[PDB]
Amino acid sequence: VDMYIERAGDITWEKDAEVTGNSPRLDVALDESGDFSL
Amino acid sequence: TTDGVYRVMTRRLLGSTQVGVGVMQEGVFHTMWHVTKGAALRSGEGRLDPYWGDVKQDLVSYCGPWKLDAAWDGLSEVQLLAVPPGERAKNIQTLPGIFKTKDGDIGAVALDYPAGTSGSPILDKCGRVIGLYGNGVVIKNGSYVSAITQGKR
Ligand SMILES: CN(C)Cc1ccc(C(=O)Nc2cc(Cl)cc(C(=O)NC(C)(C)CO)c2)[nH]1
Ligand code: NA
Repeated sequence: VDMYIERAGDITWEKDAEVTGNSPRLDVALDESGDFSL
Repeated sequence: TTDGVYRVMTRRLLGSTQVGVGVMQEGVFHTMWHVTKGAALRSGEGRLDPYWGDVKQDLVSYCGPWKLDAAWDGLSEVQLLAVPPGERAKNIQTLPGIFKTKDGDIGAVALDYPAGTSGSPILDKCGRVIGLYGNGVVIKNGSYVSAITQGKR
């Protein structure tokens, strides 16, 4: 078995986390292979 | 098998390489199909076997059915709990955009991380997992926009 998992953290909301990224409204297609495109 | 966020690692390539990220909740490991392609996983001396998967949703669950059922409210800021290769887990807060599809609207997070970050969980203000980051599109800039990909429970 080639693949393995390592714990990286707890799943918690962090008050006063770094706030960034934009919020685009995009027109997309989802093909049978699970690829998104514009 | 403790609840939390996990790196998915392989020793097939050079050194130890991070292929992606997943979520352990209710004894089930959750990641994106393209991270593992449905392969078995090692956990200490334990082995995790795939239970459910779908290439089109790009999700897979190990040791049981998909458990994550919370949804984006369509209104509020969320946090990406990004786990980048070789770097600490880090909460990034953002307002999702939208993917408009012929079959309805999904949340979208516009944050640039390496491909090895696929499967990082997205959180609501109560800490609940509303989906996984790491399947999406490269836009004009050269930047990445991920679906908020949630399975069915
Ligand atoms: C799921 N299958 C069928 C489709 C597929 C192939 C690849 C993907 C996919 O979404 N890959 C991916 C995931 C992530 Cl988290 C980041 C980047 C990325 O290129 N990020 C940059 C900021 C540009 C830095 O390299 C790319 N989906
Ligand atoms: Na396989």
